[PDB]
Amino acid sequence: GLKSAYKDNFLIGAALNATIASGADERLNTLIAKEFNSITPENCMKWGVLRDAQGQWNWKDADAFVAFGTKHNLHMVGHTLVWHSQIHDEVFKNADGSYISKAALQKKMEEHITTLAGRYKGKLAAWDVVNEAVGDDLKMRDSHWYKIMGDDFIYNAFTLANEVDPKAHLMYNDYNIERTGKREATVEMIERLQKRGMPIHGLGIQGHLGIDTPPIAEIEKSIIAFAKLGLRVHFTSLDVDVLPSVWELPVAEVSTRFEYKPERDPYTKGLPQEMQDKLAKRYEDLFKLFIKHSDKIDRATFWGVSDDASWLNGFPIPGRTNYPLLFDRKLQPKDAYFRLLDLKRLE
Ligand SMILES: O[C@@H]1[C@@H](O)[C@H](O[C@@H]2CO[C@@H](O[C@@H]3CO[C@@H](O[C@@H]4CO[C@@H](O)[C@H](O)[C@H]4O)[C@H](O)[C@H]3O)[C@H](O)[C@H]2O)OC[C@H]1O
Ligand SMILES: O[C@@H]1[C@@H](O)[C@H](O[C@@H]2CO[C@@H](O[C@@H]3CO[C@H](O)[C@H](O)[C@H]3O)[C@H](O)[C@H]2O)OC[C@H]1O
Ligand SMILES: [Mg+2]
Repeated sequence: GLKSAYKDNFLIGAALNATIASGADERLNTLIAKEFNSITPENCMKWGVLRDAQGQWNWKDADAFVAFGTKHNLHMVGHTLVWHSQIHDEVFKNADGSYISKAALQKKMEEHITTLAGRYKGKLAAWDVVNEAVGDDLKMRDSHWYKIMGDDFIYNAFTLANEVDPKAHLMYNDYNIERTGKREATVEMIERLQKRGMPIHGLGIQGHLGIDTPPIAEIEKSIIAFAKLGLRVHFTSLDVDVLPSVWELPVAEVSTRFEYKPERDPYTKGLPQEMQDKLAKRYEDLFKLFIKHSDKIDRATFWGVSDDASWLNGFPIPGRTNYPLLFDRKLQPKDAYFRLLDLKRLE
């Protein structure tokens, strides 16, 4: 499998949803053990999923995930301690809408990280400590975290995670940092936090790619730039969106562009071979680049195992039929998978 083909290069990972991590599906258990040597929880360790609005914890799924990784001796990545998404507004706000104090929020962060990173200390090899702190306008993201705490929200999260599990490989993770602009903004942020003494070991590039964009040359500049910070580079959430893109439509469509329309969902009956070919070539191009820079890269994780489970079926448009991953809806390897193997088989 892939994990073996790529053994001398980097870990090969997959995000697992709660149904898969339950271990009920023997077909998937077999596939995962063959193909992947790292796993990430797709949702179950996110603050708002693990805890309710009153802060109460329910460990069923997160424990199942860690049990699965332990059973199969898989490298496990915690995802994610501090993030602005999938987190209750109650963490940040009084019921009247007003923000709580920086001190009150610090206490919550302290409890959350001490509890969550503590429970799995030594079991999870790595943590996404902070996710998506740079906004797409290249300023710091204007989240409640940042508005209340300033950049201490980042500094404190890493410091805390490091005190709780000193052996964990701590990462900052983000999307679109493959691209000029956000790349350099991220470098500058991390640089200044590093000079402040923040513990950080790795840099996660999500790798939510389109079938065409961004180009290999852009991703290459990112691998190089982030490695220069003395950080290990991980590709954390790989997928390739093969469906009509609505990201850059004219202003008249700004609000309607996320609506379902049949023309935006052209492959409900299957992905035609010509698109399989393009998808395979795109993955081949990407993994050629990763191999080239294997000295800088610790891991390539896919954001799912097979196409049926991909979040891209419902994002950014609900109810589409996307084909972003290496295994199809019948758990069979797609052409892309064989191209990835051949890169290694043939030297
Ligand atoms: O919650 C997080 C999500 O918000 C995040 O969504 C990402 C948002 O940005 C997306 O990147 C888009 C990709 O499309 C680009 O424009 C295309 C350029 O090529 C043209 O051929 C095409 O017509 C355009 O539409 C756009 O510049 C770029 O910003 C990214 O894919 C999403 O994943 O994902 C992470 C979540 O946690
Ligand atoms: O409506 C909710 C869904 O929107 C939710 O979907 C999950 C959203 O998060 C995705 O993972 C992120 C993908 O992008 C980046 O890589 C992030 O780092 C990831 O965390 C999941 O894949 C989706 O399943 O699920 C809950 C539902 O209530
Ligand atoms: Mg272990």
